[PDB]
Amino acid sequence: MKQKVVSIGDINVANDLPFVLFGGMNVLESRDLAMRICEHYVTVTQKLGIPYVFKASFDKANRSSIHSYRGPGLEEGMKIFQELKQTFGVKIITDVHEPSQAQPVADVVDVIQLPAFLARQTDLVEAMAKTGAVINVKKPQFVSPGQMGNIVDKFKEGGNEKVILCDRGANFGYDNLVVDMLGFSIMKKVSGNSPVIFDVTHALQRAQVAELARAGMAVGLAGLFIEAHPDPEHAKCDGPSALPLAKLEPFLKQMKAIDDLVKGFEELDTSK
Amino acid sequence: MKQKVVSIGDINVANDLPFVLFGGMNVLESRDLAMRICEHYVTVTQKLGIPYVFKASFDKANRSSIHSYRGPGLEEGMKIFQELKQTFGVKIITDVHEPSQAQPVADVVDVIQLPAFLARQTDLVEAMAKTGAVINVKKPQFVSPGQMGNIVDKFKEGGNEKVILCDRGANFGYDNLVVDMLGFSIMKKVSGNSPVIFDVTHALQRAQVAELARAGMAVGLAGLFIEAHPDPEHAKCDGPSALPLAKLEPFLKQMKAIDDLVKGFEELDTSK
Amino acid sequence: MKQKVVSIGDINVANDLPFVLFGGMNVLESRDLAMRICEHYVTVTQKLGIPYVFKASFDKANRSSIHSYRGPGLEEGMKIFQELKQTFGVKIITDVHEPSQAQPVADVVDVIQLPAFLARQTDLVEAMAKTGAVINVKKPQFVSPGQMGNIVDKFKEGGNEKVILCDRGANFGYDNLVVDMLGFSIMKKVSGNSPVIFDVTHALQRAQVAELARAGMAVGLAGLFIEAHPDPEHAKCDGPSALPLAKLEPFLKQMKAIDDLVKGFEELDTSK
Amino acid sequence: MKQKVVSIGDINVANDLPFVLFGGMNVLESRDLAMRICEHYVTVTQKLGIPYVFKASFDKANRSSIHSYRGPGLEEGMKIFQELKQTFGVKIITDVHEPSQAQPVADVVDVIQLPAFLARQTDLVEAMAKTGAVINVKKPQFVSPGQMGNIVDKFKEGGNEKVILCDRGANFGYDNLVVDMLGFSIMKKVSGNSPVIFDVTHALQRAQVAELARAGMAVGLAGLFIEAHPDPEHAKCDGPSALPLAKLEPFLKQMKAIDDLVKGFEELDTSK
Repeated sequence: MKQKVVSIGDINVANDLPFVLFGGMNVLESRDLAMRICEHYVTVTQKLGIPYVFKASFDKANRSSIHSYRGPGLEEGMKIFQELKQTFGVKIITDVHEPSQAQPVADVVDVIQLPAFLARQTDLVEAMAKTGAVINVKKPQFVSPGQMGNIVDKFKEGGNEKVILCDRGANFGYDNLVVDMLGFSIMKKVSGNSPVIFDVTHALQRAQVAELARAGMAVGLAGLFIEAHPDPEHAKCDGPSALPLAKLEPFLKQMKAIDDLVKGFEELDTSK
Repeated sequence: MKQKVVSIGDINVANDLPFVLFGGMNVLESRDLAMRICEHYVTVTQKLGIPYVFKASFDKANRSSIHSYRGPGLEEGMKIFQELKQTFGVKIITDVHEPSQAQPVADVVDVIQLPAFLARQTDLVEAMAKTGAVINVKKPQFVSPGQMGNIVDKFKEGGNEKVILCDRGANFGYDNLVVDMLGFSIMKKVSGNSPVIFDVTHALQRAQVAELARAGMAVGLAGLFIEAHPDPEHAKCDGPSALPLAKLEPFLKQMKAIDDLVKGFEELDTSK
Repeated sequence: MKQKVVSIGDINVANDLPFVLFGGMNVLESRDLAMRICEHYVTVTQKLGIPYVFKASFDKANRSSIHSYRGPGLEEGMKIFQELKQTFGVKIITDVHEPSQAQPVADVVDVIQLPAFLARQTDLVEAMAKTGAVINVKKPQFVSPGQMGNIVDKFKEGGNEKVILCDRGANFGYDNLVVDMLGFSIMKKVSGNSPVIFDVTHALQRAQVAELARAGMAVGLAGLFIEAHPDPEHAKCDGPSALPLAKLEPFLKQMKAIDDLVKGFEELDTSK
Repeated sequence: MKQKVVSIGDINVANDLPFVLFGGMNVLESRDLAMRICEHYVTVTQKLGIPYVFKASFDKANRSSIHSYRGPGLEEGMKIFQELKQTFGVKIITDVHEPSQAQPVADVVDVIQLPAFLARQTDLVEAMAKTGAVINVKKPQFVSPGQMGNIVDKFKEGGNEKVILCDRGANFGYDNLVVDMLGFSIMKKVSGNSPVIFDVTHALQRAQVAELARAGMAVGLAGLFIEAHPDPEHAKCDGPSALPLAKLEPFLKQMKAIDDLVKGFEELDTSK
């Protein structure tokens, strides 16, 4: 059984291919920051030899208080990815929230993204189904790994057949998430074997980002989604749990050593 | 400690007042159906003596397949509640999904409603925060009962201080919901004691709608949300689990006998 | 469909009969305490009109530190229930832990009890299966409500067909319990409709013992298990959460008003 | 921070040392089977270079029906490990259930074992606390990873300071288990850094035994517990999910490649 490949330009994402990193930051605070962050990634990846798709959000739909930092905005956010593309030559992956934002961003960026909270939103999906651009469905925390068929189906119909599934853990009691390492295969299966990626930073609402990233990779994955910040501490807020830039490399060496050791194993059948 | 009252016209919703029923149907299939359903409710309530707010959806945002029954639509759906208002003289409660639908419906209906999937959507909330109409926040299944403060806060700010909290269970493992009967007080507390209601039919993804409705009511609640259909069987699909019209009355007698017996108990303190 | 009755002397426990209280204390600290506690129960029940089966533990198998208060012991504990029986004329319900303690206690007490931790212990069950005395199986927190068939089966075989099922909640994430109010019927069903009782104090690892007891009773139950202490505060430790003696009555009035209102309802079918 | 070592004869178990396999079978059906199984392990380990502690149960306390295969028995079971020791020269690890079985087995075998169901059993623990032999505490499914302090404490007191912690997943809703890969560090921590091992076969109530074993090992563990059977199919029953003997080797190559790649990584700090 072969894996479905979903190519993002020259990059080919797929469950049996070496993992692709969809690194980056959470929100686009300031280009001086984006630029620095994305600068460090590019360098680290390039050096270690890892495909990459810088990720960042230009909009914040579910923030605290109305009087909060919405975000650059779609019209000002998009202009930033512009500069980063030229200056660095990397792919941009961003999340849309309203059915109208679909097409605009589709041009500007390589891989768009569907938020879990909305995963189940026909109008927004169909609008993304149009564009035809690479789709990344974030697996909602309140949905089992085997329900990811209808989501991919609802995209096939929309004329879009380039989809990646992102897992970020599941609810474990109140205010808590646990990642089911068995959920990754159950997702490959029901999705025609589409690419499955692990959003480690977002599955961790710590000095834990590593042990948890190793377990994910050892399973064998198409990719890995993560976020980092120059100063996690002071800047700490809530939602995800960013990785410390200065640790990117020794952390990515961890993955490769795993993603390679495992990515080249003789198929095993514990089934019989 | 007194309870916050949120009046919907002549109706006053509140945790220590007799429960209000927000009955109705799931979607607005056809007026000949709406009319029949709402006809049976009105009669049954009126007879037994229960405040009531017919409920129905004119739009379906998260349905299966793009080629499915979207719904009447906002422009054709609203015209229906019109006729039902005059013909019956009951309150209308409906759910909006896009920040623009806010105001239109605000006029047409008494109590609007915020979907859980979007509960965390500032733009849509703020747009609902404007209208100033009575708000009903559906407690997401992936959020603990004590997180319902920020939601009510984000509404106060929007200039809207008329809010009801609706509980519909919490994730219990994969593809399953359990209702925490302790969640109701933890919600009254963090919400300035705003009204809390139980969506029994939606907390049941059966011959169970009753035993589960009794436990909810015995706790003591501001209200109760439910849905019924003339023929649950054949029409069965998915999402909620409608009540059989023909059983409304013997089921509502159950509640009153509970909601009254409990609603008039001498405050008890097991605390000390 | 009629309910299986399990009579404890002159007392008949059963799902459609008025609820039986299996009140009491946690451990047998001192007779001066047992006597006081059991004195207050007897009086309160007798007065309100409720069957009763004083409960207490003479042994503590899973306590903290080896250097802790084991408990009176089986040989000294049993002597206490002796005095209480004569002085008060009430039934005694206690838990055994080792296959040998079975018979001794069987004489001394009316209703024995099987701990959840051991629920799955053939030797201990079979030893209890012998005695022939009334059995009370505590539903383990890590076992679904529909697995309670094998336990009752494994008792039928042992020649014992007098069994009650006690529910005390289920694991909800780490260090937490939620009570599934739907679990009670699923238990009646698979157990030939044997009596089902709710251990409210033990399902609460508060000023919550009441709201949670009302929901349980409103479902409709054969009985109710609870524990109380003169001074919950200072004495507070861990395991259960005792009720304040001084609140027994106003709390039991709550139940009767529920257990009676519900226990005499016209059978309802939300099924069709 | 160094790890606590717990040596079983010439074998040293510890979180930063290469993983130790505690392979074997579930129950001791027949020596012709034990011998075959243990024969295949010994050979495979010896060849690949892995410490090993054959495991098997001589007693079945929580089986179905009283009329089931109890097991060889303590007096006949122990005689078997005898023969296997001489014939193969491997360590024996077995589980005891009654406070009296403690010492007898302590002689006969290298590493004893405490069942989760009883994890919280002072008398049985203290009896095991005596013997002084290597202890293996099975982490109950209904207990969080940070509660494993009291268990190790209750053993220190008993005069026994040679303990290993075994994780086999946690309850995820009804009748289901999920393994929290973050639970392993939280266990090292509260246990003075005692050895932590993963019972993969028992955390799986499949063709999944592998992907799940890789994630566990990639975290970094002191050991790994597993069970295999010549013919998993036909023999299938319930409790665990045995590995197919014929797949031991290609499955253990998987682990070593992981346990070695990870066991020799430059300590990383994602903390800051």
